[PDB]
Amino acid sequence: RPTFYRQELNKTIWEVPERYQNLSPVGSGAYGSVCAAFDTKTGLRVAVKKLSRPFQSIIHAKRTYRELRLLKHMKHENVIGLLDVFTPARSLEEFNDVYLVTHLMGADLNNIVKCQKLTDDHVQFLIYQILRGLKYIHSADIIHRDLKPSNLAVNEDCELKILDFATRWYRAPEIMLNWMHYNQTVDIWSVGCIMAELLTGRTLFPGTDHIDQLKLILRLVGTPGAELLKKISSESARNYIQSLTQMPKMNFANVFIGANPLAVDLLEKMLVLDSDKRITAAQALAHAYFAQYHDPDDEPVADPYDQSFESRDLLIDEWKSLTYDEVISFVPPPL
Ligand SMILES: c1ccc2cc(-c3nnc(N4CCNCC4)cc3-c3ccncc3)ccc2c1
Ligand SMILES: Fc1ccc(-c2n[nH]cc2-c2ccncc2)cc1
Ligand SMILES: Fc1ccc(-c2n[nH]cc2-c2ccncc2)cc1
Ligand SMILES: [Zn+2]
Repeated sequence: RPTFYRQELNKTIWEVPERYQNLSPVGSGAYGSVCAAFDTKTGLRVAVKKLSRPFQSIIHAKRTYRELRLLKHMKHENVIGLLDVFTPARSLEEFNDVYLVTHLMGADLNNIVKCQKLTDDHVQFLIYQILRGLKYIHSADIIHRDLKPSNLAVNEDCELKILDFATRWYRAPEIMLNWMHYNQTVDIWSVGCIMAELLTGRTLFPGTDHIDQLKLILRLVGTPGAELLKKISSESARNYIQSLTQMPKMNFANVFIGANPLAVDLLEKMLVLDSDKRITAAQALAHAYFAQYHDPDDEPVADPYDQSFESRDLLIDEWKSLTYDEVISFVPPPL
């Protein structure tokens, strides 16, 4: 067991092993509070996330367990990973705080797109990295569900990592419509929206609400065709969709004029209304647009990920204990 030391900063209290020094707040949302630190064992600057109210309800405790299970499984250069996880508690009985440690990342893709216009070559590398990480995530039968620029960490090297594995601007239309059975291609839709924004410097679908969001989408990709309509089981959604005035599919070559024609072709394959027809992450990596980065031997898949716990109905204390088990059993990656 390490030696811990206590400290208060930004109201929130932090008790961390002495190996982590020079803590300074970096940014806090609803998830938790993040500090940048200097890791004396490795010499790296790290980000330390303290979970907030990790066991406030069965919802929180299950979420805490799910987060820790995911983070311990992710081992990929383009997916945020765990350098360390610790709790100051010496026993399950006092266990109530959970800290996570990862490499410090400078910015997110939102601060980069908003701070400068990116050349077509930068878009290639950035989107390539997203797709490489997405192929790994999807190979484990995991859907991100909330891909957007502020969820993509990037450093001054332009190396990118997916995090969290208006948000509505990037959600697939079938979600906008409440389809109960969306698949992993919902993430491909988000990547298309992100890629369009990097090329044009403007949000592709800046909807003011879910209804306007869908209107904007159909304006570009067109109203559903007969084959897609045959696939909608919700009688109210089918009724609503058919009641809409019919819109044609726009020519992206005109909408994204001046953009790389290879980029335009890939956008066409990602921003397809019928999710059955969207390009997968693996297929997208092989697209000519990424010829200068694509390496079929260096685009790995993930080990099987057991998600069975998701359908389990347990007490807060059992989720708490299972989270504790996962904290204790952690093995740090190879230095
Ligand atoms: C272990 C595992 C995952 C972790 C995730 C975060 C984190 N979460 N959200 C972050 N946001 C980015 C901005 N909008 C979405 C939330 C950033 C970051 C982070 C990561 C690395 N450098 C700096 C900041 C921070 C620490 C982590 C430790
Ligand atoms: F207006 C739309 C927009 C998107 C879809 C859609 N795309 N992929 C799958 C669906 C879908 C939506 C609702 N129910 C079944 C399937 C269907 C209609
Ligand atoms: F998700 C849905 C579900 C139902 C509808 C709908 N069916 N008929 C009319 C509407 C509708 C709902 C909200 N705003 C305009 C029109 C629209 C979206
Ligand atoms: Zn809550």
